[PDB]
Amino acid sequence: GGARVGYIELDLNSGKVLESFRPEERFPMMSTFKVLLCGAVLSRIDAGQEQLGRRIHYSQNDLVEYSPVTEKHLTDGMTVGELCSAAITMSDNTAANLLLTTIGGPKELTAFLHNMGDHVTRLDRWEPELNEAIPNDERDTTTPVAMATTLRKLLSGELLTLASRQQLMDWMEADKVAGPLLRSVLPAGWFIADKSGAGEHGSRGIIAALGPDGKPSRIVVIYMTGSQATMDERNRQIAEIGASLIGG
Repeated sequence: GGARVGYIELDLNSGKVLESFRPEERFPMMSTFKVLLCGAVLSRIDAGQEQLGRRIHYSQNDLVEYSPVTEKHLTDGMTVGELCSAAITMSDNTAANLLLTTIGGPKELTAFLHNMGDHVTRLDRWEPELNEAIPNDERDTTTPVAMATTLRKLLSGELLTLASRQQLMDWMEADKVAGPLLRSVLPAGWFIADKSGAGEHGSRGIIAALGPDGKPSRIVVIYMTGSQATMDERNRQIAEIGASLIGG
C-alpha cells in the first residue's frame, strides 16, 4: 500500500545476516528507540554513573500524550528501572523523556550509539515529536541493519555487563503493547523479546530477539513508512513479513 519497507534478520550467535530488504535505507525509529535509550541507561549503570533504583520525582508538567504508567505515579515518582520498564513494556512516552533527561537527551543517546560503533542511528527529538516521520527526513531514523547490529551488540555483545544485558532482554520480553505484530505469528513456546513503534505517515516498526525452545536465536528488525493502509493492515503486513522470516 505504497509502503517503503525495510527489514533484516540476523543469526544471534554468528551475527550472520540471513535475509534483508533495503537494510541500509533510513526509517523512523518511532518507539523502537526506547530499547537503545535503556541500553544507554544500563551502560551508565554498569559504569557506576547511574542506579537502577534511583527515584525520579516528576510533576504534571512532564506528562506528554500516552503515559499509562507515569501518569499514575505523580505523587511518589518512579525509579530509573521502573521508567525503563514503563518505556519498553508499555511504550510510556513520559518515561522515555524522563530517561532521555537522565542521559542528557537525544544528542547523548546518539553519542552513546556512536561510541559503540553505530554511526547511522540518530535521535534528534523527544516524545512525541520524534514520531513525525516526515518523508525523507533523517531525524530520529535508523536503518534495519544498523538497528539489528546495535540490538545484537546490546543483547549479546560485551557492551553491557551480563546483568544489564539480561535486564534489557527481560524488559523486551515483557513488552505488553506489541501483540498484533510478531507475537501474533509466533509458534507456541517461542521466546520473543521485542519493541514496536508506530508513527505518522503510516509508519510502523518492530525490533525483536526471538527463537524456538524459549531461547532467542534471531534478531528481526522490520520498518515501514509511507503506508496508506489502516493500522490493522499495517500490523498484518509486519506480522506477515515476520512470519516469512521465521518460516523461510
